[PDB]
Amino acid sequence: MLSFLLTLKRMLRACLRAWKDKEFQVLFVLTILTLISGTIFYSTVEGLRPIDALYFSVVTLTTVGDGNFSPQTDFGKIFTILYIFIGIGLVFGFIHKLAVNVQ
Amino acid sequence: MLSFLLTLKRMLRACLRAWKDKEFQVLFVLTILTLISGTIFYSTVEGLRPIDALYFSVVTLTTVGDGNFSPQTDFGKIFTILYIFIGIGLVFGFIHKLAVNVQL
Amino acid sequence: MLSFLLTLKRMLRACLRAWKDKEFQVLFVLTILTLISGTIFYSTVEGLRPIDALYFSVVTLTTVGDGNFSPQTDFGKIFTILYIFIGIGLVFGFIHKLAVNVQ
Amino acid sequence: MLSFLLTLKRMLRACLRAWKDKEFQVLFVLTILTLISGTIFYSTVEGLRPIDALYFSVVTLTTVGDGNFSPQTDFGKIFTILYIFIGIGLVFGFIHKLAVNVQL
Ligand SMILES: [Ca+2]
Ligand code: NA
Ligand code: NA
Ligand code: NA
Ligand code: NA
Repeated sequence: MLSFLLTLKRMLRACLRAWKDKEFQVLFVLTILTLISGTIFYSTVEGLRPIDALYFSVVTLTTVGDGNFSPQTDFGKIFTILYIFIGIGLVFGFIHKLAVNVQ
Repeated sequence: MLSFLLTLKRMLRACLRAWKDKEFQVLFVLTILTLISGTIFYSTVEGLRPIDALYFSVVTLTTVGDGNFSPQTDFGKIFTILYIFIGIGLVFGFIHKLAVNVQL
Repeated sequence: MLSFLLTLKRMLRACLRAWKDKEFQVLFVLTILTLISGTIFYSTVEGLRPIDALYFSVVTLTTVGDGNFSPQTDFGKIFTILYIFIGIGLVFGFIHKLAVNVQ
Repeated sequence: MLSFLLTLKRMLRACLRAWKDKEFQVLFVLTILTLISGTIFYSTVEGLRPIDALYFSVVTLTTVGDGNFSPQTDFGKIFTILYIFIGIGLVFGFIHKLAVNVQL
């Protein structure tokens, strides 16, 4: 259906118009930076391969969770605690953003 | 008790009434496609029985998560990372939608 | 601080004013009903004690997840799939509700 | 690049500016209290080392979840059920707040 494509394209255009908003770019860079930091930390402190440090960082920051790995060191546990709250602060940031864009 | 039933039906209607919004429909289709790709990827790449691939696909895309399975290959891990962001993208889409539908 | 208590009490009052809203009561009954159904299903089909069937139902419907139990039967997996989407439909229901209450 | 920094600071300000809302403060305090009770309960009832009880408390209240630990006692299971709903109650509170702060 042509209607379907046109509607999708419009939506895709509206989505791309967000990656041009400064506040969104910030939130975006911040989560990327957060993901990098997590990758480094877990790779360093918990001794995970970079790929598994990124996976755990992603899965943790998004609340998906990992069914097998749990931080083994106390420093890792403390970091994960703060990491999770950064993630929540980030999502509220995006939520609030989407909220204001409805005004 | 009657009020409950009447409210339920009124709300239920509004829900099905939302299944009429073209943008909602696309979000929905996108989710199904996402779920199918996921099922295909995990069955193929991770060798999970089809039903187990849809399950992992569903619990992962919804952030529920699976307490026993985690992708075993680097290809799976990378795919899952992106898969998850697709899901978050889809949820914000629905939320943005619900937000717009509240304001007009 | 008296200010703190008064603010909390006001918030608590506003929260209780929700349990009087018909649409909220519905959403509330529905999730309770959903939790009951899950408890029954998992207790029956997956052979979990009622307490563990409720736990898994709660943890699943809220996206928290269980780090040890995963449905063992195909019927359980299919049910959990639909169960999760009911849960998401429920949360959007509450979200939409809170959204309209901001108007 | 300068715009980025200027936007970051403007946003950062608004965040700290929100740490001034009495209702936000209460939500925050409630969360900490919730996290402390949780830490106490799981250390006491489930016998988890304190730091492990705060961790489980945090990942559970945020729906992230723990892939290795699950409460072993019926008392823990029941408490966790309620703990989770408290967390959902708190999140809707914050969301309701963010919603009101957007409209005025
Ligand atoms: Ca596990
Ligand atoms: Na969530
Ligand atoms: Na999990
Ligand atoms: Na989870
Ligand atoms: Na989650």
